[PDB]
Amino acid sequence: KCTKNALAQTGFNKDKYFNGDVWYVTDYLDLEPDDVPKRYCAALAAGTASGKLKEALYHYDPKTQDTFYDVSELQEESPGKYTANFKKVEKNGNVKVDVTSGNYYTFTVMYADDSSALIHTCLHKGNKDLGDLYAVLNRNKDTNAGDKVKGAVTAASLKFSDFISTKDNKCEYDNVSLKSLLTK
Ligand code: HEM
Repeated sequence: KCTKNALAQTGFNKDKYFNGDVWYVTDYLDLEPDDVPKRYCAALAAGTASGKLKEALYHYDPKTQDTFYDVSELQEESPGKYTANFKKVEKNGNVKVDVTSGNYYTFTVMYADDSSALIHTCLHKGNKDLGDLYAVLNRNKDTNAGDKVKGAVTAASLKFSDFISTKDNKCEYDNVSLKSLLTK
């Protein structure tokens, strides 16, 4: 199951966060880890297009070189708290899996900077919690978590030592497609 108490950042700035730029996941904490291990890479670009909040996701498996994209229209449940109804797409926006009722993830921006963030995400595929995931984002894929985001982790009653770093995961990102998917 998932957490639903994750508290949004007080005085969270949307304009800065949803600037249409790319966020890299430098570290994460998966409360519900799979039986089969898989060192992953992920990035996202959150922005505005056509008058709506949009988010584009990217997942990469270095080992298999497998890549998958997603694009969702966001609905604000409260500033910092969002619900995303995703659609799996080709890197050019061609839909592989349409939006579906049982399909959506929700996330909370627990802390945000000009250069870093801490989010809580809860993914549901086929209406069923798939577990809690906590991520440390950064606008730069090479920066280690700063004192501020780590304070935020602590403030949420978590342990950063429990976070896994995607640093030497041999990641590769497609920021061009990530940003362009924003309009799809
Ligand atoms: C930045 C936050 C992230 C968001 C918002 C997010 C969102 C999602 C979404 C929407 C899917 C479904 C794609 C589809 O089938 O169309 C997915 C699948 C997946 N993600 Fe993430 N994800 C994030 C971070 C990560 C990280 C860091 C890992 C590494 C632990 C991870 C591992 C996976 C795996 C293994 C799948 C497929 C599992 C399944 O289909 O149940 N994700 N993610």
